[PDB]
Amino acid sequence: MSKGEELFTGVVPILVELDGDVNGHKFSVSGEGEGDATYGKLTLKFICTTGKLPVPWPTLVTTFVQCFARYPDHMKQHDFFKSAMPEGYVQERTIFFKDDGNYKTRAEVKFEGDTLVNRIELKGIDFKEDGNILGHKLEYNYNSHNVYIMADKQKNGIKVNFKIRHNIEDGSVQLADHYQQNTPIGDGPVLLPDNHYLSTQSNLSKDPNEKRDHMVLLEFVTAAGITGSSTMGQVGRQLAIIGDDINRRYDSEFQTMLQHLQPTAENAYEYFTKIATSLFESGINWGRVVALLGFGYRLALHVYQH
Amino acid sequence: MSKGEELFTGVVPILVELDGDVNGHKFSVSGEGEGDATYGKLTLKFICTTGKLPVPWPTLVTTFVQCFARYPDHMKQHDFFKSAMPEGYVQERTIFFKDDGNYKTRAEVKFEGDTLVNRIELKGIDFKEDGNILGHKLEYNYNSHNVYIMADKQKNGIKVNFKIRHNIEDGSVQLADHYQQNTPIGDGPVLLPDNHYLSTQSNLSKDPNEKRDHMVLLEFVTAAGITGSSTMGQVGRQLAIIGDDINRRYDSEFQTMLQHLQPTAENAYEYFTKIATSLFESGINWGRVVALLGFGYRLALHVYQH
Ligand SMILES: C[As](C)(=O)[O-]
Repeated sequence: MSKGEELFTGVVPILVELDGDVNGHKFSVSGEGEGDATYGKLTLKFICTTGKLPVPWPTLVTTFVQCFARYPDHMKQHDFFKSAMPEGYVQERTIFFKDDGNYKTRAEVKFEGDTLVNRIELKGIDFKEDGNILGHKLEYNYNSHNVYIMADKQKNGIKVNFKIRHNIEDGSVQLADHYQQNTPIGDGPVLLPDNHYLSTQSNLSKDPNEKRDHMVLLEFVTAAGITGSSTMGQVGRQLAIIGDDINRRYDSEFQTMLQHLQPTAENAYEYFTKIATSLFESGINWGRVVALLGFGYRLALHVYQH
Repeated sequence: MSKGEELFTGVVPILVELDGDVNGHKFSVSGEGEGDATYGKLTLKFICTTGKLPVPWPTLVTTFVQCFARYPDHMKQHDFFKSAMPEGYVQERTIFFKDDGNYKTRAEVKFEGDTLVNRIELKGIDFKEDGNILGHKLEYNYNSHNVYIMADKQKNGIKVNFKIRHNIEDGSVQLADHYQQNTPIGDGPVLLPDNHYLSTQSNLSKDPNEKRDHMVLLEFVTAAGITGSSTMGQVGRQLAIIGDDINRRYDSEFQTMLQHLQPTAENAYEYFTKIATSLFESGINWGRVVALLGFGYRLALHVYQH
């Protein structure tokens, strides 16, 4: 584990600032909320302080603080985001919108007193005015995605990528390919993770009281893709219980089958093939494949002996 | 072996009587010939003693003495038919002609002096008037079939079934599904067999000197299915019955194991290795190796497809 992990034991208040320029359109956004890393829960409201948002709100969702992800106990040595605190880290992204323009972003995430703050710059270029983005054709919703993470040892951080699918109004999808890197601000030791991912569920809503153009954003974030030793041990013990049952119930049967069949080494493969064929001609399912496997095994045991 | 087995060491003379009713048409048939169980050979001539046979001769072939089957030496303890002699046995059949009527038959087969006699009653119902049986559309020939035999421990006899394929003159086929049971008449000890079959070749011809409506029937009958390659069909059927149990009993558990384990393609082999290690730490036997293979198989399916 790390020391920064300790800053996230409770609910942490969050502030966000963003300056944006997409195809020459400028805009600013301010955000507030709270993060609860213990339960991988994130609550945010954003207001555009410069008028109407010039791009659809959903395209800013990935841009609008992965240090709040819930890491299971067996994966806590892979939480780079919290290990880099409180000094913080820099988050850089390039987002390619298929058949359209791209965003580039730079963001500083660090503590300021008790508050986690995220200052962001965004420059978008090459967007078609008829396109999904500037044409405002995206639906006000969000799908779940996996955020895949790798260590970037030469840069003392992590490399990240994922592919967002934005629902479009006619029923189609607009892809946004995210390439991301996160670099520590402090000179202290951070944690480099094994490959894993963040599983992310997001929800977009409105504040009925809010006069400005805005977005209410709720996110659930959980680390996964690494399975602990306890689960592997557990599956192993299940298989053993199952294997002992299979053995007690069927071993002598498979043995007498081979006794009657009297295979030699020269006819084993042939016998096996023909047997597999009349078994499977009434159908194939998982258990039948397993019976054929146990038969194959006993067949090999049988020819190997003698 | 048995004592009744010794009644068949040489050539045995055969008499057959049949009284029949199909859809109200009555008729009688008398038959004579010889059986030589030593070489699995059977030679019979039948005369309709009431005029023209109201049904095609091929449909009566199976009804017209399996104690003449050649049982190979390594299988003679599986010969229920001969173990029941001379006291004899009762053979009952229901024969379903697909898309047509059925035959019901009862037959007593026993020695009387030096002669093996077979007395039979046959009743057919629900036969279509223009159909293949009453329309006399079967060809005068016969295919080879296997007669599948299993013990019937509560009835102290055997259960038997098979499916005959009758060639029809227009080029189609008429299936005749046989269900059969054999019950000892005497109180002597009979042989109850393991599962096996009789391979039956038949030929139908005429006597050029016979003016009455008649059939000459030659049959070759040999038992197999106990040892060697002839066991392959049964082993497949066993595996299918077993595979289906394994599937009913464990398919869902293996699925919930893989879902919880969340293997990726990149960690699949490692997870598998670790799983194998905690399984085998309590021991190895055949059933445990089978369970591991079953897990491995479903695992390769899960990752290879995603
Ligand atoms: C499962 As199949 C099409 O080989 O009977």
